Amino acid sequence: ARPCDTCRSNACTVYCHADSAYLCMSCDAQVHSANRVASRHKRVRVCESCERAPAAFLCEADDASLCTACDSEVHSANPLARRHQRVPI
Ligand SMILES: [Zn+2]
Ligand SMILES: [Zn+2]
Ligand SMILES: [Zn+2]
Ligand SMILES: [Zn+2]
Repeated sequence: ARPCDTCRSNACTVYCHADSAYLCMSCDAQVHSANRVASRHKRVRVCESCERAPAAFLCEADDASLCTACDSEVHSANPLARRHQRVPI
């Protein structure tokens, strides 16, 4: 999986595109609270499946946010899984 890029000790939970880095939540809240410009970064969640990527879709049934690839892969497996209605972040 992926370690947090500010502190390499935790695992990343979020992705900031502007900073182009994947963070854990304490780093996330630290880094973008520092100033009013970091404050206006917009940050999306890392995939809860692969953990190495940013999430394109949310699923309520899977209660998860996943990459395009992993979103497609989770709901590829079953007609059952395919029927899940996913929505973008
Ligand atoms: Zn961290
Ligand atoms: Zn940022
Ligand atoms: Zn994924
Ligand atoms: Zn689903």
